Amino acid sequence: SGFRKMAFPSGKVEGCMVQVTCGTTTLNGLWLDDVVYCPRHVICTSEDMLNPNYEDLLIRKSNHNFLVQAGNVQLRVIGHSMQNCVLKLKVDTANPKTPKYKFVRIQPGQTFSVLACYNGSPSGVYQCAMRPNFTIKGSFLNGSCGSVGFNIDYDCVSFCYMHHMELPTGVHAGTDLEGNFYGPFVDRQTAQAAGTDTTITVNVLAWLYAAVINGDRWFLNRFTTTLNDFNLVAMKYNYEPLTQDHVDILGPLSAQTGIAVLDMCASLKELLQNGMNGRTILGSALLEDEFTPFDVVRQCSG
Amino acid sequence: SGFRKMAFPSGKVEGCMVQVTCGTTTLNGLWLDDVVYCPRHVICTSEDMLNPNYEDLLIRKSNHNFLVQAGNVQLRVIGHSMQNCVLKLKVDTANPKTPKYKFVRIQPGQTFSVLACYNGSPSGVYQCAMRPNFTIKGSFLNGSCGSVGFNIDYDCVSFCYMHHMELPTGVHAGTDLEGNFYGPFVDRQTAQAAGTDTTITVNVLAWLYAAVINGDRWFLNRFTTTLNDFNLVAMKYNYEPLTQDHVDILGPLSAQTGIAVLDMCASLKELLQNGMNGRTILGSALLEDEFTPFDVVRQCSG
Ligand SMILES: *[C@](O)(C(N)=O)[C@H](CC1CCC1)NC(=O)[C@@H]1[C@@H]2[C@H](CN1C(=O)[C@@H](NC(=O)NC(C)(C)C)C(C)(C)C)C2(C)C
Ligand SMILES: *[C@](O)(C(N)=O)[C@H](CC1CCC1)NC(=O)[C@@H]1[C@@H]2[C@H](CN1C(=O)[C@@H](NC(=O)NC(C)(C)C)C(C)(C)C)C2(C)C
Ligand SMILES: [Cl-]
Repeated sequence: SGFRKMAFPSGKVEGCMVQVTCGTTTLNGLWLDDVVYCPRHVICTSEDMLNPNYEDLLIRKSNHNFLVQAGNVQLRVIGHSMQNCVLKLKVDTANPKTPKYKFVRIQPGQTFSVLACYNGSPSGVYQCAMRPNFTIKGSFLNGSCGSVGFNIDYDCVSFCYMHHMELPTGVHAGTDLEGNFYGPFVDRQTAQAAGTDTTITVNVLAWLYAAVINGDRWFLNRFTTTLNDFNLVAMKYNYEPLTQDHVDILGPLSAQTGIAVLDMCASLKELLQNGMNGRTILGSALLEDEFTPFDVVRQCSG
Repeated sequence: SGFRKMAFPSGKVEGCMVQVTCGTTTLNGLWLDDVVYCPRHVICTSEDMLNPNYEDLLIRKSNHNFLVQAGNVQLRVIGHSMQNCVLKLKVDTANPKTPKYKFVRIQPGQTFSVLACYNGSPSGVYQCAMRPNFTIKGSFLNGSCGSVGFNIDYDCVSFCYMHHMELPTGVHAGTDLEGNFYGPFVDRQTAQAAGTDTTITVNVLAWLYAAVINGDRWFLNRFTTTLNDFNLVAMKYNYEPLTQDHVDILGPLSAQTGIAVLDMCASLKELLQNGMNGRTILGSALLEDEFTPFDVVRQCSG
């Protein structure tokens, strides 16, 4: 038994991380095939950061202003390009450690493993959720930019996030690997709002299912509810409205616990309404929304 | 900014995990040099498990009863040995992916990265603390046995845990890599007590320091305390008694926050005494004791 925030093994992604220096700025790059991907603001000075014209700024840059290092090895850039908010640096060598990979754009409520790097060196790995407001709550210091988020499905790495910037609270924004920001963010040092974040209701139910499977049952109750009734007690508490896919996606967990999704929704209502009263579920004194149904199935089966 | 439970990158350890089958039992092995290490209870039947004589049970086993697989490759065992509660299977091939490594026995209150495996395949990575009672709170299903816990210092893997068994609550016990159990546990399916677990006070202070560094200050208070006075309010609340090394180890964090350790101890007392009143510190509604001072320094500096 036991239930933990667990990241995918990071090995396949370690061999893809390089260092990228342009002028004074150094940060992380993803080297797949003959292409290093990194955030385009590696070309900015402290000053440019306030209101950059990236086209103009990049014109002043030539292949030899881009210092790509892979441990001790340096890579000949033979082509620079911009795709939205990322730099593609075409290099001479194909990364021999290149894994089967894809670039996917993940949807709000989905999770992925971040391999946080500094100077092209991986320092650690943890799981994030894409929040409904398209922020993440990570651990990213100066130098962390260009670190990536990924899923491993089969033997195939699905790259879905690259880190760009930090927002007031301590929350992170970044791009997919084609360089489109998740959410309304631009790579400019100028006031931008994240706006209201809500709880991923289906993930909270997935987690209650994980609780029951590990024996934590105390919150399980005699009552039930309707979808409408509950979903009016959701929005009250800023929770993503529960749909019928959400029900059908909890099937495997409903199936394994022999607990109907709507019985479980009624246990949630009383915790939203009566709090947790100083009790814990799975070592946590609050409701956890950063595990998907699949995250729970993967961990609670094998 | 940001502060997360972060595991070391798992790559160096992925290339060391093999499958080990004896009779019906299959579990995980650590292949370093010409030696595969695994739990010795791979030789037991469901029945043997209740009261094994390992010496006697192992005599009936010969090199060819041990089926070691590394993905699709099979390894010729040319020597079986028992060191306390682990099997050393001498094989023909030296693991070419063998990293600089050491075997260390970690002390209660220290943390390490678990790479959880099934059938010799890594499925995920997370951080654990060796609890004061020498249990961990992991995520280990049938097949997880032989999964290892490690630190990466410099380029050198320090192997410190191998998973053997689960204790009532959902808590895990295992050995160092010489095969000595942490704590009073024996590899026999017979009633054993963990007995009373206490909170790693120095780790809770390290975490309050991480909070302050990320801006969460509300619990910071005007008061101070003595070491004796606080340490009498510790044991009340089952907390490891705070020593002067603990003070001197918090130096780097005291140094960076400009907050004396004993001011911080007085903030802790009021949270132990007045609870958290529905507020959160670093996204948690309870006091976190599974980050060491070094874990916090590593993450909060680079
Ligand atoms: C990286 O680029 C890096 N080199 O690691 C860096 C990581 C952060 C954490 C300290 C620096 N990110 C940025 O520098 C990022 C780049 C400029 C400014 N950036 C910010 O993240 C800024 N945030 C910010 O301005 N936020 C709001 C936009 C005003 C909402 C910081 C204030 C955190 C520096 C750009 C192009 C946004
Ligand atoms: C592994 O050996 C494995 N193959 O993965 C396994 C993992 C656990 C999780 C389900 C099985 N561990 C054991 O089988 C372990 C081996 C026997 C019995 N084991 C237990 O962990 C048992 N615990 C237990 O008996 N606990 C107390 C000791 C009575 C305190 C289980 C009941 C969990 C099976 C041995 C040699 C202890
Ligand atoms: Cl919590």
